[PDB]
Amino acid sequence: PEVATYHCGDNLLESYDIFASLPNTNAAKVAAYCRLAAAGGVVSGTIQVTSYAGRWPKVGNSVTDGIKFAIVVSPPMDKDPRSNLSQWLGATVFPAGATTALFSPNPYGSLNTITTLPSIASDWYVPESNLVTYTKIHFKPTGSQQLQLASGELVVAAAKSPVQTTKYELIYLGFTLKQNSSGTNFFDPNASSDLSFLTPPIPFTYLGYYQ
Amino acid sequence: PEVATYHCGDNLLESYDIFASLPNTNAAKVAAYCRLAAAGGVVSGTIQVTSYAGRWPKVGNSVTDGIKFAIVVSPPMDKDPRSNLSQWLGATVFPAGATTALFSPNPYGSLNTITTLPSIASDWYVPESNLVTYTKIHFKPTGSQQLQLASGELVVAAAKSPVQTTKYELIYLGFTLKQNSSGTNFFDPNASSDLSFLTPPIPFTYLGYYQ
Amino acid sequence: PEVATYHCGDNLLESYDIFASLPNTNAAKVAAYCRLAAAGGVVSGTIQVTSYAGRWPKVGNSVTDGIKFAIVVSPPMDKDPRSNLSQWLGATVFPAGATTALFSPNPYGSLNTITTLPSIASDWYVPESNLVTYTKIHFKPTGSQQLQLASGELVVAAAKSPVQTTKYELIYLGFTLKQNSSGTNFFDPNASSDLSFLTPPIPFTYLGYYQ
Repeated sequence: PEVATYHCGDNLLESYDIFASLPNTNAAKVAAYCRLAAAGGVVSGTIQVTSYAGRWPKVGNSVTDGIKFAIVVSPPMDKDPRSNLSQWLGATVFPAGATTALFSPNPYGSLNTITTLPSIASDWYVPESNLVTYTKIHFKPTGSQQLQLASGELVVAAAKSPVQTTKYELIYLGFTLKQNSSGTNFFDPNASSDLSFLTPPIPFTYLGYYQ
Repeated sequence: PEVATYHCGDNLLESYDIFASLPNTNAAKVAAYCRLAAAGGVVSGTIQVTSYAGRWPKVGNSVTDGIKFAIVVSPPMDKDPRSNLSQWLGATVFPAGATTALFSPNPYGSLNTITTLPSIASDWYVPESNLVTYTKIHFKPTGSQQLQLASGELVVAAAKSPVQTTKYELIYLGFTLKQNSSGTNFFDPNASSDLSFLTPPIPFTYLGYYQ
Repeated sequence: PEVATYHCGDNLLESYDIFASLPNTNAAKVAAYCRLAAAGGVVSGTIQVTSYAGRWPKVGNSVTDGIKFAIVVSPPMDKDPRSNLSQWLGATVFPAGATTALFSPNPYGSLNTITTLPSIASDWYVPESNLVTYTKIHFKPTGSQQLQLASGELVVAAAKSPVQTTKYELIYLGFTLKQNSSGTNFFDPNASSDLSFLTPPIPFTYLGYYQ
């Protein structure tokens, strides 16, 4: 197809289905929506993610450490179900029947630049310094006023997991949200459970499959 | 339409028609051209802007403060004329009859991430620290040699104004140009009126409307 | 054409045909691959590059200075052969017969923002500070472990060379790869000749020709 699209998650961002991996063998559920558009072998899209303190583990200091978490967008999960590391409920491809391969990072591009994720499909956070390669986007998230969120960074990395049955590449999306020094600790067990962060749809571009 | 385009402004950058809001209640006229391409609900485009010191307020010091201004791209101005905060002299859509909705920031993504602009249509500058969310783009503009222009940042934020009659989202483009320390002050009342800056066409991507 | 594509180079990154220009009248051969997709007058694409120390100059310090080089993508080389500063073996456009003009930076945009490269076909590196305008993209390359490659910047600038026979605009790609402070010096005369670096496919967006 000339233009193909892919989407997954909840565009209303009220259903907290999506498994995010967090630093130091932690995890949290988020709500997230990803939309991708592939044309000519190049893919641009967006990712948007929200979550609230009630869902988050109570270790570290968010003000000094950042609010850090990752999700995996897994185009080949329709043929490679164990690739679904973030436990998306489903994904939609237009035109119907178009190959999800259009949305995997390019096979030639990914050779020697891909990150192999830790096996445990419930502990695959990879710190930016350990990602093999990435593209970095700068944005500003919003959230509860006492969090004093100032800025964020998204890294976009080609990835695979040994749990997979195919060679199709996945998309690792690592987030770091940064607060001003006056912000409250999102990780404090006494923090209000309803404190939340919410990103805009953050854009990215990558090379996909094509002939 | 599989691919739709939107454009507005003067690609010759000779008509100083466009209203830019500036910090601390100020404003300035600029020349500008925006071109957007929507495919699969994702829009990629460019903005390019130029002005000169004769159009600019003469307060402060550009070397220390930066040269900062904001313009609004308003796709729904065809159905919401009050949304034309930057006073564009129309826009052109291809294919003819395609809806300008395609170019508004997505309503699902914009919910809780949109910035509501100051209500007077002649003073709606928002400092980056007060935008709700944005994507940030890094670039370098050119201009008169003596300004020693070195770099630039563009924030792209979904925005709305209470003056609007429709619920369609706008695009707030906030610019900060940075000079080397030895550059001359753009804001000096005795500086030459012909001193000028000119951005490249700076690219950006965002989530539009789709079915 | 509604969507058009352009590619050049070796997607296997095994053929070191491509001429990269380096600071201080140096040069190095690299293997590289570029893919571009044009829709609506807006072009998105990627560049990916690899090389090894045996091929690089043996003065300076890469840890202090960075690994800096430039590649030119030259869409009009089908009708302006002297424009092929990076000595690509050729390029491929789809649909067949589509003009390579689609992939040249926009002429109205390129006025007064374009960099005029040095007049020498084998010596056209321009430091970031001396580029007229650009957009900057943040990524992370990989390479030999001992280099400790940490990050990279790509600057994308519209360019022309005095050696050209046409007015069709070229794309200057300037790279800076950044190492941690304990990495080995890629330029040390006694560096292992096999030390290498490899970027991901780094995406960029620009305005092309359109009607």
